[PDB]
Amino acid sequence: MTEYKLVVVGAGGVGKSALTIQLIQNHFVDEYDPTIEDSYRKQVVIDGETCLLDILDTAGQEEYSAMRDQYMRTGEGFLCVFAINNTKSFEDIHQYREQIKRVKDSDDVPMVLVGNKCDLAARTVESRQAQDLARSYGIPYIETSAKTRQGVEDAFYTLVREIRQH
Ligand SMILES: Nc1nc2c(ncn2[C@@H]2O[C@H](COP(=O)(O)OP(=O)(O)O)[C@@H](O)[C@H]2O)c(=O)[nH]1
Ligand SMILES: [Mg+2]
Repeated sequence: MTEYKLVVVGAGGVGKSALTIQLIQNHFVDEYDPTIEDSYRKQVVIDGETCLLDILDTAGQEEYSAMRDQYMRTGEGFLCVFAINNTKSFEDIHQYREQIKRVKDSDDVPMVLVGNKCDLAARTVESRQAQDLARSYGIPYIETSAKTRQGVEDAFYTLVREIRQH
């Protein structure tokens, strides 16, 4: 069976939780955890052996840090969400990919720069400049929008595909 932890991170307001719960319960949630810090679990068979997928999401309440540090050292998959409408998510990926290298103390994670919220808000982040951002780190690039379940499949699936082959 084996199990994997989807260490998700990427700005606050990109749609990272509504995206996770979507693949699980399947339902566009406007806010199913505006301040909750619980781990989501959903087991399925991704053409393997029923690999349990324990997704991990953040919240933002308080600001002392503690489990986040031990989350980069425990989990391994990095779904770096980034909304392509506000742009602050892109600048947030340029720093969240340094602390992960801090914890593991290495530059070779199964990172995954996924752009969410591409179903609206004029494309502020085209796929060209974004293609050169992830291409430099050797990480896969994808698009996503839980508002219509578009791209959500290529994100989660490609995530377990990078951790497995690794
Ligand atoms: N258009 C669109 N907006 C989204 C999507 N996911 C999240 N959002 C926005 O983020 C809010 C949903 O709350 P939440 O799931 O907590 O967002 P997160 O905390 O940033 O992941 C909504 O008000 C949406 O405007 C998505 O797939 N499409
Ligand atoms: Mg969230």
